[PDB]
Order: sequence, then C-alpha cells, then structure tokens
Amino acid sequence: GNKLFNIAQRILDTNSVLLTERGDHIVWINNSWKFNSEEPLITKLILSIRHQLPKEYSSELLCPRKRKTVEANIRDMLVDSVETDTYPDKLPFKNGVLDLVDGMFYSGDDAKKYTCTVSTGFKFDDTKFVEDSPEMEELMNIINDIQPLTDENKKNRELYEKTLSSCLCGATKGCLTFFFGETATGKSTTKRLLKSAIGDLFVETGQTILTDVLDKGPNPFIANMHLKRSVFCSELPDFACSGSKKIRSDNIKKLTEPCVIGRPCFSNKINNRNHATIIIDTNYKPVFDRIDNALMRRIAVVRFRTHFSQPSGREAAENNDAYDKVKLLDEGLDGKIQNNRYRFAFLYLLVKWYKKYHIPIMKLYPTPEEIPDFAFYLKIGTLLVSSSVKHIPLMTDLSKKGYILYDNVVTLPLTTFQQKISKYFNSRLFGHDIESFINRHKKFANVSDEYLQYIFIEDISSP
Amino acid sequence: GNKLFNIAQRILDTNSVLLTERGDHIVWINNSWKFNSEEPLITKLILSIRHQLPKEYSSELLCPRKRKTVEANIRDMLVDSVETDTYPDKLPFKNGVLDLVDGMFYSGDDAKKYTCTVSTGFKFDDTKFVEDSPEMEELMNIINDIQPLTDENKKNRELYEKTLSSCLCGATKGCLTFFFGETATGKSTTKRLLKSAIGDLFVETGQTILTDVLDKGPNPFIANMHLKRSVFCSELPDFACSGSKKIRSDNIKKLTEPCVIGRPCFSNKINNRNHATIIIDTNYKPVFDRIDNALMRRIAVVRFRTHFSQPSGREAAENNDAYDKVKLLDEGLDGKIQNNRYRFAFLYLLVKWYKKYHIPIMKLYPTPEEIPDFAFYLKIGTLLVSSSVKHIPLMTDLSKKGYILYDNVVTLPLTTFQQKISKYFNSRLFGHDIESFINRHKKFANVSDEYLQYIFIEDISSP
DNA sequence: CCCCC
Ligand SMILES: Nc1ncnc2c1ncn2[C@@H]1O[C@H](COP(=O)(O)OP(=O)(O)OP(=O)(O)O)[C@@H](O)[C@H]1O
Repeated sequence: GNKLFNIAQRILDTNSVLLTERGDHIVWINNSWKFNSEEPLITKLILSIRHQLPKEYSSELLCPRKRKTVEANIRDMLVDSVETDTYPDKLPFKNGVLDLVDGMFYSGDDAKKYTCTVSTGFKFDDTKFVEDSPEMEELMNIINDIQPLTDENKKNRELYEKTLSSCLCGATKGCLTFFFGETATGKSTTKRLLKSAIGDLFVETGQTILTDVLDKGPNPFIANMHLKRSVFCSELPDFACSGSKKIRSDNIKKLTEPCVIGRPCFSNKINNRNHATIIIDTNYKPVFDRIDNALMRRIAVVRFRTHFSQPSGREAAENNDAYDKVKLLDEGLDGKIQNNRYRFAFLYLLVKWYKKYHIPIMKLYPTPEEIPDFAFYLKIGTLLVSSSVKHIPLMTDLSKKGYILYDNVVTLPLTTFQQKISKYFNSRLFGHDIESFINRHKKFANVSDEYLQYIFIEDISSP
Repeated sequence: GNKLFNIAQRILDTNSVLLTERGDHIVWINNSWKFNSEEPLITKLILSIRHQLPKEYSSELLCPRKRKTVEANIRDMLVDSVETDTYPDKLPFKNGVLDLVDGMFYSGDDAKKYTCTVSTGFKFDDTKFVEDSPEMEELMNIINDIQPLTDENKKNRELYEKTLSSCLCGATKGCLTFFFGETATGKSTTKRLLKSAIGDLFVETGQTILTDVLDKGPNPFIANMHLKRSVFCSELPDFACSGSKKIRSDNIKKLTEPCVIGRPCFSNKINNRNHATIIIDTNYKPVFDRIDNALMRRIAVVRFRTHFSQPSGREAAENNDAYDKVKLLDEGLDGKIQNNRYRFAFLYLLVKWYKKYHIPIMKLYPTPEEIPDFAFYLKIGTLLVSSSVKHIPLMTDLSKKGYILYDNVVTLPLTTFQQKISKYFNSRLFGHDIESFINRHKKFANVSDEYLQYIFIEDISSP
C-alpha cells in the first residue's frame, strides 16, 4: 500500500536527495547539486523527475499536497549524512564538472559522483575554451600591461600568477594576499577579470571580517563565504592617521582555519567551510594590533607598479616614484570586462597557470620582508637569542662584555641593553619600539630591578 | 482502541526515546544516542522501528499524519527526565563504547545502556589495538626525544604522562596543565598527537577565556568545554608587556569547580557538566597578581627542554640553554602527524598509561615550584609566619633580643622589619613582595605606630 | 528573531 510511500522510495533509490553533515538537503537538478534553505528544492526535484516513474505514478505528482507528502516521506527516510566537496581539483559549472588535472569535462552521471554542491553559475562552452582567439591576444596584452614580463618583476609576476591560479583549487589556503599599489594600477581590473572568470565561486565582503569580532551573533558577512573559492576585500584605510581600527591578528589566524564560525539570520548553521583565497585591495600597507611569529606566517604581498593615465596627466605621472611604467588609459575596457568578453579566455589562462604552478603540491608562502610593521621583529629576531648552555664556558667573556650570570642564566643590564640597542636602532628613531622590546622580552627579577633572559648573537660570537 | 496509542506504547517499551534535563529528547537511530532540536528525529525513529512491530501496525506507519500522531502520543507519555554521560570509565567511539576498567569494547545494542551522546569520531578497530606495531616504536622514540628518560628529566615526564592520561578520565579535575618552553620544544606536535588520538574530544580556544570574563554575556569559548576532554590555548599574551589584562585565580578556581560557568548563545542551560582538563600552551612565564595557598593548589606546570633544528643551525641550536638535547628536525613529521598515521598506537599508549595509573582515584597534582612566580610565595610561606600572643612564654627572650610585649605578643616595627629583611631578601630585589607584605600583614595598633603581626621562622626558632 | 542596547 501507500502509492505515495512507493513513489518516495523510488525517488530515494535514485540517490538524488542527500543530507549533509551540516544539515543541508542537496538535490540533483539540471546537471548540478544545489542546496537552498529558502527554496522548495525537494518538491522541485519531485516535479522534475516525475517523468522517470511509471505512467500511474506520473499523474499523482501533479498535486502540491501529494508532492509535499512525498517530501515528508523522503525527509523521514534520510537518516545518514554524506561527505560533500572533497575533490580539490574539480571545477563545477552549471552543466558539468571540469577536471583540472586532466582537462576533461563531465556531464550527467559522470559529474554526479563528485558531490560539488556549488557552481560557477554559467554553462561551460568548449568552443570558447580555446587557446588562440581574437580575445586571447587582447587579454594577454592586458595582463602584460598590468604585470610586465621584465626581469625585475619576475618573482612578483610569478607570485601574482600563483595567487590568481589558486582561486581554482577548492582547498584551504593558508595565507592572506594583499594587492598593494598606488592609484590606477590594475587591481580592480584584475578583480573584475577574476569575477568574470569564476562567476559564483567569487564573493566580496567587508573589512568587518578583518577588524571585528567573528563570534558576535548573526554574521552574513562571514556566512556568505561558505565554500567560496575566492573572497575579496577592498579599500583599507590609512592606519597612521588615528581614528581607524587596526587589523585583528586573532581574526587573521581564524580566517586560515578549515572552518569559520558565523551564521546567517534565522539560521542555525554556524560553521562554514573555508576554501577561499582572501585578497585585499589597498593603497596602504596593513597595520595589526598585535605582532607575533605566527601572524607573520600568513601574510603575502603583490605589488602593482604600472600607471594608466589620461594624456593630460601623463607628465606628472612619469616623474612619480610609485610607478615604473606609464600607459594610456582605455575607456572601453571596463565595459568590455563587464560584458563577460574575456570570461573563457581568462579561465583558460587560469587553468594553464594552475597546471604550471601545481608541481606536486601547491602552497602559498608568506612574504614578511614587505610589511613595514614586521621589520622590527624580523631584524631583532636575528640578533638576540635566548640563554645559552653550550656557551656556558664563556662566562668570563660575558662579564667582560657586560653580561651577568644568575642561576646559570645570562642577564643583561637594562642601561647597557638600551645603549646596545641605540647603536643598531637610534633612540630618536625607534624609542617606543626599543622600550616595548625591553619591557616585553625581559623578566622581572623584582618590581623595579629586572633582567632580560636574552643575549646578543654577536656577544656570544665574541670568544 | 486507539491503535496509534498502542503503537506509541510499544515504541516506548523499547526505551528508544528519552527526555533529558536540558529540555530536549534523545533518540537511538543507527546505533547512536543522537539528539536534535532541528530534525524530525522521533518520526525518523518511528519509520525505522516500524519493522519490529506486528504486520498490522507496520502498514500504519507509512503515513506522515499517523507518524505525527504517534509522536504526539510518545512525547506526551515522557514525564520523567533522565541524565546522560554518567559513567567515567567508558570511551564512546563512533560505533560503540570501550571499557577502561575491563578493557572490553561493546558494539551496537550493547552500547545502549550507556547514555553517551558525544564520541571520539573514529571507528574502533581491534586488529590495530595491538602491541606488535612498527608505529609504536617510532612514537615511543619521538616521545623519548621530546621528554628525555633521565633522572634530571623525570618529574616533567611523569607530569606529562599524567596530564596525557587525564584525558581518558570521565570526571572533574582541579588542575590546569601548562606547557612552557622555547621554540620547537614539542608542545605543538604533542597537541597534534593528542588531537589525533582523542578525535572530537579536543577543542581549541583563544586567549579570551584567560584574559576576559569567563561568564561575561555570550561565552562560546567557555561553553566549548562542555564534554570536551581536552581544551587547548595557543599564543598566550606574555605578561612582561604593560597594558594587558590578566588571568584570574578566581577563574582558575572556577575551572577547578565541578561545573564551570558557561552557557551557549540564546540559552539558559548554563549547568553544563565539566569533564575537561585544560592544556595552555605559551612561551613566557605567567604573572598572577594575587598568589596564595588556594591558587597554589590549582596550578600545574610542565616544562619542555628540547629543540629540533636544521643542520645549518644545529650548532646554534645546541648553544642555547632552553634545549637540554638538540636533534635534527624532520619536515615530514608535520604531515605525518596531520595524517593521523599513529592513531591506534597512540591510543594504545594512552590506554596502557591509564592501566599503569589504574588506581581507584587518579587526581592531578600542582607543581608550583616550576613557575618562577611562585618562588616568592614559597619563600614567604617558608619564612613569613604569623606571630602573636598565643606563644606568650617568650617575653624575656623577646626583651633580650630587642622586641616588645604588646599584650605579650610577638611583633616588630615596620622599619625594624625592613632593616632585618634587608639582610635576607634585598629591598630592591623584593620591592613588590615588600609592598604586598606591608599592605597586607603590617598591622598596627595606632595611626602613627608601625608594626607587623608576624615574625620570621628564624626569629621563632631562636628565642 | 532580530535589533537593540
Ligand atoms: N591594460 C590596460 N590597458 C589600458 N587601460 C587599462 C588597462 N587595465 C586597466 N585599464 C584602465 O585603466 C584604469 C585602471 O584603474 P583600475 O580600476 O583598473 O585600478 P585601481 O585604480 O588600482 O583600482 P581600485 O578600484 O582598487 O582603486 C581603469 O579605468 C581601467 O579601465
């Protein structure tokens, strides 16, 4: 009995509705997996696949009440969760899945085995996914204008290519990249090109994810990054002028983890999967509230140094020290990019870069030598080291150099340490930094009298 | 009559739905005591159980309306409230429960009597639960490298072993474990190994729980210790910097209490049971403003004295004092531990350590000596003893020494006390301790008079 | 329920 129960069982036997570990209901319609808590996806699937059931079952599914009964039966039948979005080298489209390691495009049940629950939102066109075209030469000219193929720009260009290509691989990336440069240098053009290329896998959020508390309450600004392969933030302010909050290192470290806590309004799903490449456009370098060794492992910088100016302001730009090259501005390029002219050309370029930079494992490495905020830590980290045991047979040398021994621990006088620091970094130049380092790296032998359990590398080098 | 009432009664006879003190229901589907406030779990269980009922009842449960009526009956029958997680010698694994006292593993229905809602998160395998393993040998070698098996490095090893074994205890512990050391001392890799070994029973929280109010408003960090056998803290804010908040001895005592304060968001069930031992990882000595016998009974310290470094910097690493023994670092160890390679060997190691520590009671013990902050408290407790009239039979000796009889009590002037202490503990080297003593125990009987209501142990011993 | 506070 229960024709409706039989219909629900038949639909469940097709493996077209699945329950995820988070609590979602993903359905397979029109050659793609979709989930949406606001749309009647299960009844949509029932109506869509009414054609694959017997003729006596097809006519029963034209009634919304009966479709809702079938949906209730299916919901009670789904008891086990599944693992979704586990292939980091598959790019999902609206009509199939592209193999990023092989170049094969799968449609239908071939693409169904990879439970890719997101998509670009548009259809793959193999007649445009071609190497040579009128659009490809123009796109290559644009890219070579933005990032010149010169010898002094080799490393920066390769880093730019790697960062752009990493927006295809759906895994957790462990760095935050900063597109730094002066005005009119191509950063927004690059952003728009990437958005056109990867479609719905691209999202843009606010600086609140960098300068606010992520726990909070309902946070759609974080909940909108679930499974996105690229996240953009833009327009960092100048932190030198007091009045702007600094970037939270806690947020920076929390954004590189495989899961991020944040939930929408009227929703109970708090944890989102992190597959994102986070890129920040800025005219100014970042300043963080607190600097430590971990934070320095998650920051990378790509610099833009080509100006596109109108003919009136070309001469003033040619004498600027923030530009290496000046080019003529193009006034139709924005519209051409907006109309998705270079979508498949840039997609092909990104796939080629993915192949080139995906030597067995692809990983993003930090560039801490570019951020001025990290210079004080980087310099002093190679000059002073903790107490020494194998250098214990040098206590006479330490005493002659000014150090003292206390429980076989090297201690330096505060005044002597200040005088030594003044040589490498002037007091007038970095008094706040030197005083903070003295107060932070030193232990308190008393309320007033204290000592630093850190000796200079050069002092120990002296025999 | 009321066939649906009969069905509900028969389902209730199987003890598959229970009502917990938190207000929610727990159901037994697919061999797991699972609960949800968002899923139709009771109707799912009804549809699954329908096979066990008679034939005339089985065809009744194919209608969602009938299942809803049966659910209404079943949840109107549930009047008595029960409790979960009542057994401390059991480990819940994804497909059963392992017994600590008996060394037996029960699968399927045999795990039903144990109302365990949380689990480690990996299937229990008997074949890999063996001693003849190539993995346990390398694991023991790595553990020996991190903690040398020597007389000088024995107390630290014992404390480390007890802290690791505490995660298998299903009870409340009053001690908080601390990891102290230098860079690459094994703390992070030990944390990774423990996370791999215990699966979902490990949570990581920032520094908010330590440097903020534990209750405050919403405290997800505090609430995450709810049935979390291990709590981790990383990148602690060293106290040498001036202008940072402090960890509270009141918070330490609250964590030592058998139910720590903590609630989830939009919730009132703050009475969350505590089976947690907190592991705090840092690199600098903590500073506590108020230090006393109560705080000294709830503070544990474990110090690392090893370092692995590159061969180019191997001699420089061996030079340092923070490394008792210096070895050569292996870069693949990170991936090896992140891949959960030695999970069964580590689990058997912890089980064997628990068997060695199988005393009816297994309680953690503070190690206040290691922390440099508690040295002053040890000196004060061993030297500063309250003195007053109850030992009146020393008046002649006090007059001979130079003291006075204030109602036949033992007291010394503040200036005299400072002059006497100047020989033992330097005033410049004990300024904070002297100020605290003067503010606390320097009791006087007059506004202008200066006296202290205590005498040194030497003054007590010598008449 | 969010927002508001
Ligand atoms: N290769 C190119 N050749 C000619 N014109 C270009 C080229 N790339 C970009 N342009 C144009 O020159 C200007 C460059 O400004 P664009 O918005 O790209 O960068 P930006 O000012 O650095 O960005 P942001 O919005 O982050 O400040 C735009 O008007 C753009 O259309």
